[PDB]
Amino acid sequence: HIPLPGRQSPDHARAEAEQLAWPRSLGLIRSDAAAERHLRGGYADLASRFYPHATGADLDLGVDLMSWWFLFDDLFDGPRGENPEDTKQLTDQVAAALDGPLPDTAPPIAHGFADIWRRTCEGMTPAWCARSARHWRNYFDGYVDEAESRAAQYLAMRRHTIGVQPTVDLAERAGRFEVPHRVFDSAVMSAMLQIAVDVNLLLNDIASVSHMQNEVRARLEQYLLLESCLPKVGEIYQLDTAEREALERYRTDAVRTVIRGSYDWHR
Ligand SMILES: C/C(=C\CC/C(C)=C/COP(=O)(O)OP(=O)(O)O)CCC=C(CF)CF
Repeated sequence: HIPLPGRQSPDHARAEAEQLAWPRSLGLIRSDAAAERHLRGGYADLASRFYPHATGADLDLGVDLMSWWFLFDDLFDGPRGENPEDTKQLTDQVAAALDGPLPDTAPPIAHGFADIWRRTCEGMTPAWCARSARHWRNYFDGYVDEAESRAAQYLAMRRHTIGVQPTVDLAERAGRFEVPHRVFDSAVMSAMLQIAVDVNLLLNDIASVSHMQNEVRARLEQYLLLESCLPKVGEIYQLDTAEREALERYRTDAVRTVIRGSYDWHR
């Protein structure tokens, strides 16, 4: 039960046909078998549903983030994912791209992230990049915390490793807009983003138990309640005409798409 319209970028065919060129050029995919395994994931299709408002190079950046993220998560399914020290050793080299240029000795997965992070920040305000860099560190730090494992207790850990916030951040960059920063920090928007995080991880774990389906139903109903409060929220923070349009873009092209896009991709 998701009362949100399914949407997909009109440039999804070209983005899916060219998805392999970027990971091959950064050494993330080096064999024809690895390429076919990547195409079987449908990651470009997922990006076209997360970012239906993006075409061309903007959508290609969304495809690359999906390609990089699943290539990154697969590097921890072996013995390294069980040892938290080796997990932090790799995430530190990736997260170092948020602090400055990476040394040439960095693994290819690190140079890949740096290329994505460089394109994510172009054209965005300095305060937006600092906030988005902060969101990545929260994911990497939560990735190390989850590695230190070798109902409410699992939510506090999975809410950072589900990666919804860095996905939503790219929708702003892909749409070339920024939600008003004081509205992002609002209690209403935080509750909406918390719903988008909780629903995404509940749907991903589906891969006595009907209690989870009703939890998704309840949070989606609460999400609609919070959406109706946004007009009054815009007045509380004294939004102008352009800021209200950016807030509307953020609601439809970033938060709504990250909830509906994951459902249509899993199904
Ligand atoms: C919100 C996003 C995707 C929808 C939810 C998903 C697939 C989250 C991924 O959770 P995982 O712990 O990596 O398990 P999985 O590899 O899917 O078996 C984009 C982030 C992509 C990731 C890929 F790993 C985040 F981990």
